[PDB]
Amino acid sequence: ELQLRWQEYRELVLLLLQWMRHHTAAFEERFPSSFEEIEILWSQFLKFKEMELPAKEADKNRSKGIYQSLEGAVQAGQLKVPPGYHPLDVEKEWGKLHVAILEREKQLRSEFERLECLQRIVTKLQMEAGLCEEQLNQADALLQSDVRLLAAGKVPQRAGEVERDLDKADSMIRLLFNDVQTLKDGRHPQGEQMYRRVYRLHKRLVAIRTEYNLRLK
Repeated sequence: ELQLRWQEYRELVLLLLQWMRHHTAAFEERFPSSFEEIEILWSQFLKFKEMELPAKEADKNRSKGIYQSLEGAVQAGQLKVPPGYHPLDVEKEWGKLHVAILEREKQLRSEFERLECLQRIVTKLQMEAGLCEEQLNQADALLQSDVRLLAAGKVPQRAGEVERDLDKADSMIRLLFNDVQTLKDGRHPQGEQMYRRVYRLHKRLVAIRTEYNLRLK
């Protein structure tokens, strides 16, 4: 009877408190590097929030109801509640879990918009790199027409333009290195890859500038 409600309540509150503690910690811990990852995190999150959380809400409120039946005995002294076993301590710990659910929903959305932001930059960077590469091709080809003029004892006619092209490619390469640092910071998983393709653009630039300095300067 009394001993039975009491056992139901303690059993019920013991597990409840463990499941709350477990899940509040679980959250306090997990940053996706991909959309693939975030999809899984969000699915596990919605599963918990929609499938699991409502069962435990039912258990919580059930335990409350069981407690008011026992309340005559608690106040009378016959039953004593272990610290943190009162409906009011279940509630505190439930409030916390609830806050941790809201934070995590916030973080997941913010991570998703971060990934979307890092992808705009990847497109930008890749777009700018093909342009930069074209700009290197234009400078390198102006150079050879000048170098082939010289081999037939004729003067360079585009020296001013080649120098311009390299100044432009140099500006582009510095934009690219910055895009890369913005990815690195954003913890894009390939920040270091993208750095090397830009680094390769820089070496092309240093090789073409060098040759222009010896040959036309």
